[PDB]
Amino acid sequence: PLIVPYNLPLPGGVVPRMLITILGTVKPNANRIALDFQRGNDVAFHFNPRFNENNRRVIVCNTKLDNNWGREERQSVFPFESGKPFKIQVLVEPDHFKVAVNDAHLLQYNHRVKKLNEISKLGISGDIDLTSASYTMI
Ligand SMILES: OC[C@H]1O[C@@H](SC[C@H](O)Cn2cc(-c3cccc(F)c3)nn2)[C@H](O)[C@@H](n2cc(-c3cccc(F)c3)nn2)[C@H]1O
Repeated sequence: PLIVPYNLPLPGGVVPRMLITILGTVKPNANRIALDFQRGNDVAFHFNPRFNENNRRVIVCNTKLDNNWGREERQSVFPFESGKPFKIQVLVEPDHFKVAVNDAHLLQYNHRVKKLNEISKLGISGDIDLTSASYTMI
C-alpha cells in the first residue's frame, strides 16, 4: 500500500501513553528494516533489525546526536521472518520506548533524548512492504 521510505508526522511530539502501530510484510531476502524517531536532524531512537550481520540476525538500537551515533544496544531475540507479515507496536512510557512484535514484548529503550515533545517525526525504511502506520492514545 504505502510508499517506503515513509514519513509519519507525530504532531506535537510523543507523550507517555501514545501507541504507534506498524503493519507490513518483510520482503524475501530482506537485509534490514529501520524505524527512526527524529528530533530535527537528530535520531532519538533508531530501531534496526539486521538479517545478516556476519551471518547472524540481530536488532541494533541507538541514538544519533549532532551526526554522531552513540553506544549501541543489541538484542539477539529476532522475531522477524523474511517473506512474512509482521506487526510492530511502540508504546511510549515515561522512561522508555517499549517495543512489541507480533503481540510479544521484545525490548525497552531508555530515553536518551529527553525533550519528548520535540520528537515529532517517525521515518520507516528498509526491505518491507508497508501496509499501515498509525497512532492512538491508550
Ligand atoms: O548504531 C547504529 C548505526 O550503525 C551503523 S553501522 C555501525 C556498526 O553497527 C558498528 N558495530 C558495532 C559492533 C559490535 C557490537 C558488539 C560487539 C562486537 F564485537 C561488535 N560491530 N559493528 C549503520 O550504518 C547505521 N545506519 C543504518 C541505516 C539504514 C538506512 C536505511 C535502511 C536501514 F534499514 C538502515 N542508516 N544508518 C546505524 O544502524
